[PDB]
Amino acid sequence: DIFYELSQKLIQDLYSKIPYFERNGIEYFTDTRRSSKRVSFGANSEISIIEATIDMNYKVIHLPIYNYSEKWKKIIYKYCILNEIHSCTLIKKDAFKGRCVIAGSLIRKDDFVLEYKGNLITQLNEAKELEEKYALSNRGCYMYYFKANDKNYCIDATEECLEFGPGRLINHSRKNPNIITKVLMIENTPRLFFVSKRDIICGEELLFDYGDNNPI
Repeated sequence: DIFYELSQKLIQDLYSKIPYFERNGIEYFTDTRRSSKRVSFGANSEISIIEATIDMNYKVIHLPIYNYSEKWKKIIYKYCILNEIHSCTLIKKDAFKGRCVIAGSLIRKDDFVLEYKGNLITQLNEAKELEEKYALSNRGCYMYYFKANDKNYCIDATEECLEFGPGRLINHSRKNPNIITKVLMIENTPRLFFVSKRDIICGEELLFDYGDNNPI
């Protein structure tokens, strides 16, 4: 499916960051032109911390950010969302656990992991009808209902579009999740993303508790 094409994009991403991992003694998994969108930061005085925090050549979060204030984590998250920075992940298939998403290298606590990408649905009667259609067709359904900015939304990531990334494939755990969600309103549109709850080591599966009913 896209499962194989996505797995290759992720492997290629990993390959592009190896020189940076090796220079910095960071464990990773084994088995010319440049710019930033003006909308991805605020005042020009934010630029210094961003360029020190994120390596723009390899698109990695170079410095820890769990020590940054709320203001400055938001600045970093916003920047990663809009310039497509993400943690290094990989997909594994298996006869036992099915598909899963693992860390391709260390994910420090509070790092931006991945955006939960899909089609954003703002009318909930459209979402419920979509839900019924997927069930009737015996298709799976990767939909994420949430509340942000006092409004109800749904992100439908069911279509197998490479652009959605591997966020939608993360398995569920209430007992042992290692990521949580956050939302940033950017240009009037909620953007839903995962951040790590702690250091996630290389090879370790990403897990999320999909049952949290509270607002984000």
